[PDB]
Amino acid sequence: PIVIKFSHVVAEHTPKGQGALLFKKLVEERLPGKVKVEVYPNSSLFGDGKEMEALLLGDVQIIAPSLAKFEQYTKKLQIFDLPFLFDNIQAVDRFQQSPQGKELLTSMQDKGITGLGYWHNGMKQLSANKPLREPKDARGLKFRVQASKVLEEQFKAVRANPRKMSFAEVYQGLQTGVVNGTENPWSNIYSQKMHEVQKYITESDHGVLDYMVITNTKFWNGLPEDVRGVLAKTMDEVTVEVNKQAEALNQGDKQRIVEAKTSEIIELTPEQRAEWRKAMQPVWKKFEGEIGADLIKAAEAAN
Ligand SMILES: [Zn+2]
Ligand SMILES: [Zn+2]
Ligand SMILES: [Zn+2]
Ligand SMILES: [Zn+2]
Ligand SMILES: [Zn+2]
Repeated sequence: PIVIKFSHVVAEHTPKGQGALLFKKLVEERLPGKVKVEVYPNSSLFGDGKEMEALLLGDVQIIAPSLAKFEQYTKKLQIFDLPFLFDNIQAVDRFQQSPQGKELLTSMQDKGITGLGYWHNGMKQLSANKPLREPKDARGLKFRVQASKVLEEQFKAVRANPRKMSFAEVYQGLQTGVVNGTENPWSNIYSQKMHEVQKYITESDHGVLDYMVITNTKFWNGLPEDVRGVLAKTMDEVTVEVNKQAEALNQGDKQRIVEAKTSEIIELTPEQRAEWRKAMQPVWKKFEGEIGADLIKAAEAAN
């Protein structure tokens, strides 16, 4: 059979982990003996920084990186990293589905990559070993970020010291004090046990963690036309399922963190959240030139 390896860096009981397994389940039912899907979670095949290499060589067929991890291949996806750009997952969804949002799926056409769809995870929450209620609370802390210039600027804006790290290394980074805070949707906190080394989690919803499911164009366009049709339709069905259940998964993980009895959850007043917004929103100006001032304008319209 045609082998499709789906590699990713998250745990199985997460939006992306379930999505990859659902894709395997449906494809193997619909193309019996014609296509086999092998899923490699938790960086078990390829980890951060290395997966793009594998995809373009042909060592893996589908990956789904965070939208924040494409700056070296395109400058447009950085729009999803801008803090407080989207108020909720609804706005995110509306932008992704617009003509401009869909054109971004081909933003890496030149580099031999085909965008198959957007998968949601959820809004990011701040965590640290001290309560983060107001921007000043972050001063002097070391925060792990994904490999994004936008996210680095976000923390520099609150006088924190950002450190780019691969996802697989974050728990150890926090436990050893190399970093002392980070940002993550609830599901990544719980599934990587980061609540065990982060005493305070602030429900900031200050940015979005979402993915682009991608493949190698030469591989994908090289498939038998009939097989590709079924795979594309099946991926679209999986996207629906992932996206409808992501928020609920994250809420389940928030509750599992509460039940774990390791951390305290800080709720922000609308006013406190407005303070974070005022401190971080100036980062948008630094990236308008690369992203496109008009592209950013449309994203606001989605709100
Ligand atoms: Zn379950
Ligand atoms: Zn959606
Ligand atoms: Zn850095
Ligand atoms: Zn379902
Ligand atoms: Zn759950």
